[PDB]
Amino acid sequence: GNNVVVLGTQWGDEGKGKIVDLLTERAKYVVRYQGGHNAGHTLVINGEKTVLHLIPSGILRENVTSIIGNGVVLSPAALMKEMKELEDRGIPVRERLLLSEACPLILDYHVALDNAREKARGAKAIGTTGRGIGPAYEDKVARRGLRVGDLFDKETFAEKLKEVMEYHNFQLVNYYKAEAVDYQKVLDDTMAVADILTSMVVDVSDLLDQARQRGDFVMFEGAQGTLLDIDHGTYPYVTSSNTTAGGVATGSGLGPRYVDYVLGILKAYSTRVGAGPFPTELFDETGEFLCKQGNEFGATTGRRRRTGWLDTVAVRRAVQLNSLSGFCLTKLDVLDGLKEVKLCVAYRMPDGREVTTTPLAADDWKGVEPIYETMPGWSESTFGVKDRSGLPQAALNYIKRIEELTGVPIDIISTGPDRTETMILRDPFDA
Amino acid sequence: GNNVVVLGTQWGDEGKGKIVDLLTERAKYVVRYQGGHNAGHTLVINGEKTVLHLIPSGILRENVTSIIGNGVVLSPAALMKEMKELEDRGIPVRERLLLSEACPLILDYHVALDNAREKARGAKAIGTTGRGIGPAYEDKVARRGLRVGDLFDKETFAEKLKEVMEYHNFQLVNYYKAEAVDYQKVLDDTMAVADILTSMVVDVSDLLDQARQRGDFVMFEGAQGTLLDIDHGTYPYVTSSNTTAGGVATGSGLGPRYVDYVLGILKAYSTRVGAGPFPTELFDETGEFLCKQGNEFGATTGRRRRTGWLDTVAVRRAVQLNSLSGFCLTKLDVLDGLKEVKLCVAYRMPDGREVTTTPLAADDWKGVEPIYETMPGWSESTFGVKDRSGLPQAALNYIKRIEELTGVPIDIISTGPDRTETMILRDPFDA
Ligand SMILES: O=C(O)[C@H](CCCN1C(=O)N[C@@]2(O[C@H](COP(=O)(O)O)[C@@H](O)[C@H]2O)C1=O)N(O)CO
Ligand SMILES: O=C(O)[C@H](CCCN1C(=O)N[C@@]2(O[C@H](COP(=O)(O)O)[C@@H](O)[C@H]2O)C1=O)N(O)CO
Ligand SMILES: Nc1nc2c(ncn2[C@@H]2O[C@H](COP(=O)(O)OP(=O)(O)O)[C@@H](O)[C@H]2O)c(=O)[nH]1
Ligand SMILES: Nc1nc2c(ncn2[C@@H]2O[C@H](COP(=O)(O)OP(=O)(O)O)[C@@H](O)[C@H]2O)c(=O)[nH]1
Ligand SMILES: [Mg+2]
Ligand SMILES: [Mg+2]
Repeated sequence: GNNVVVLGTQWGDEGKGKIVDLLTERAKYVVRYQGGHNAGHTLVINGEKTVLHLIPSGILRENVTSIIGNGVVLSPAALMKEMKELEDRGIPVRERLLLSEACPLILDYHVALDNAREKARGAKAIGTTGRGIGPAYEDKVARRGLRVGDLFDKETFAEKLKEVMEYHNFQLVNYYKAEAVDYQKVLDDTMAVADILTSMVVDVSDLLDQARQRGDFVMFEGAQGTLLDIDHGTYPYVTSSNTTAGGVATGSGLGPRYVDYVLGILKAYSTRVGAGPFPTELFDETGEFLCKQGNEFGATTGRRRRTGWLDTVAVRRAVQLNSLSGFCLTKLDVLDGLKEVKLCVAYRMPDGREVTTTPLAADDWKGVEPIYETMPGWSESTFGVKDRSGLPQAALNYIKRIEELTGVPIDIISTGPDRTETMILRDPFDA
Repeated sequence: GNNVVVLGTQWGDEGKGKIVDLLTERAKYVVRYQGGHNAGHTLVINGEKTVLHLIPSGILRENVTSIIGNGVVLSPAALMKEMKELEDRGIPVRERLLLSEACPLILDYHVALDNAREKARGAKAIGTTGRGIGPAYEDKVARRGLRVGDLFDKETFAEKLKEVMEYHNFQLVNYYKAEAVDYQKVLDDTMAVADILTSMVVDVSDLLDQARQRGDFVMFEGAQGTLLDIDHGTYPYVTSSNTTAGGVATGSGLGPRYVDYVLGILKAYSTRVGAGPFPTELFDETGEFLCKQGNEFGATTGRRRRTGWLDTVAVRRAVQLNSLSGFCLTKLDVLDGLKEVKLCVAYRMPDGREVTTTPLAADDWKGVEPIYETMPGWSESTFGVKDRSGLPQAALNYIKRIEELTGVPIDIISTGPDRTETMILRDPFDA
């Protein structure tokens, strides 16, 4: 298929960035359609490590035009810092990055509000990345927020910003008893980069429609993961955007009937960083092992991630919400050496019932217990292996079982962080 | 196709409800996926008129199960009133209506906030329907809002509601200098119907996936119109939800790859009710004529709608955002008698450029002027005509021109309000 979507089937950090960089060899465009700079996608080419946050993962390739769709909430400060660090590494960002004028802006008061609300939550804190993501989406839905297009008229932008900030400062000071945000600082900072942002503007929707008609290869890079979806995720312990495949359309302008192949990124075990339900969470030595061997630490905040076994019940939910075409199993190599590997196949509900579907809201996960299926591990190393043949039999059975429990084929298996430490059993573009 | 989506290509009130009722003869399910009770969809069967707002338009048919997906923001008070009025007319609503526990709730403070914000806007007022839609979507995105699922634990629901209302009352009283909302009134009212709402709950996402696998016919009924989209519409003069086809997935749980046919409802002329850009808006006698002959008055608020000529530039945008498969032309019959009919084919920008694409944000429409193409009308009546043969040649040319300028076929033509005053040139389910 020409239009391929890459997204996380779990709670983020499944290894989307790597797969995007690897697959954009044959793509003309790569599009981010939701989230903002809370995302941290790691790329490792020949040992060199790049960590992107806002800029699409196809930025290192000269043949690809990277696009930030309207679904993304843009921090002008975050972008400039990312653009700079990349330009210093020989990446002509400005030559390959385009963006939507419909993208809402994340300004200082948004970050302030984020911290304030989280402090007001106390123990019930969501555990946001503190980047002002949620507040920026609120201003959008409330129809009071500023977008990239507003930068086009600096006179009226100052009028609009003045009004919005008046509203937010009142609540910051009066309700949250916090420090007000300086209007002039924000006005100066933003205006000091307005021309750079507006020069990269393009009608993303029309462009994507033309690419579709020309048969160009387009890749949509997802942020966060399915269970963090604002609608279908573990509310309220979720991100404020739709992380599921439907977000591709609302966040880029591409008609849903043009999504050809949806590739779900699936890690061999599970992780979650921030508050919220997590049935297969390990607290023992095997947990510390997965964390240590997997190097599980937030690429954006540095928080150590929670680890656990693969949950096929939750994954099956990701299969249906996204109409997954195939999977890309990652971090198989971290499972090396373990005596046995488990995989949750059902949930025991607090009332005694054994279910095979997930609850929705966070409160409904409260007493859920995972029902495992134990499988033999392998001591042999699978790291860097680029052929099924190099995989121990136990690894192959583990892979086949996942396919069995899921009903979706694993088309790509990743065995290391480097771009080349992979094995594409099937290319989504060819399929 | 089995999964058919019906939505408005303009600014709402194109005649979606009628088409839904008419096409659900062969459907098992009908799903609302966004909006709330701001919608007013009229159905006329054998002269009897039904106006639904929240309940899907397939409610009059015994063979269809009506579903309110998670994308809909539900007013418990609006639902009860609608359910009652229908049950009095011999419609066993409770027997055929199911709903998502993920639907956010619209309570009294939401309506209060809506009125307050609109008064604070003054001249720049959006012109909302005052049903608390926007505020309810904000609470959702802010992750502080209550959902149907919360009604399941009345003890903790009172705790949650208390917190949220504390927040909103402070701003209502202190910032907006308005009247506070009584917590007990809300708590009593809501709790007085909790058991009715929770008894209708179903895991919509899983259900839709099963229907897909069984090959059941499913129809998605859209609310509002494309240009009112929160992302792609004339921001900030828009509704707070995604009215475009991508909203089908985020608002129901259905994977985007399963959308088979997207039918766009297209009125023969244009209307808009509320503030905002409208290039083809007529202010003369022809405008008053379209309004009068079309009976253009808000089905929800009673506001008289603004009228104008059909805008193919704006419609072409709706074609791409939704990946439209075909159109359903409605109200052709209102054009009867007119000497000539125009249809905007391009825009003259304030700087002199002639463009064929629409601007995005409302501020960018400011000086846009429509460039028409005049066509001969017809004095002969087309009302109730159920065969192309009964259509005057000028009508057929008008229809063919629209197809020419759009590149999308008109598969259904409506010639009157009654269910039977139609002509299906092609059924989306068979196509
Ligand atoms: O916390 C970090 O450092 C991130 C986590 C990435 C996934 N992720 C988010 O981007 N946001 C998260 O979703 C929830 C809402 O946070 P926010 O509103 O900031 O997006 C929190 O759990 C927050 O941690 C969330 O889980 N890195 O792992 C990403 O490389
Ligand atoms: O105003 C009415 O009586 C409605 C208008 C239906 C279309 N429509 C909406 O439902 N909302 C509208 O979108 C904008 C935002 O309003 P709201 O936030 O309440 O949805 C306003 O222009 C509002 O009028 C809008 O244009 N009826 O025509 C529907 O039968
Ligand atoms: N061992 C191992 N590490 C991997 C593999 N694929 C990706 N990674 C690493 O796992 C981490 C994935 O988390 P992150 O960078 O946040 O990924 P993303 O945000 O989902 O794209 C990165 O540090 C990668 O270098 C793999 O197959 N094996
Ligand atoms: N004359 C005429 N009226 C129609 C036709 N189709 C629908 N209508 C009427 O047009 C109005 C459509 O607006 P509304 O009821 O808000 O439709 P919806 O909300 O888009 O489904 C209704 O009052 C219908 O009875 C048609 O083909 N001809
Ligand atoms: Mg990450
Ligand atoms: Mg209506």
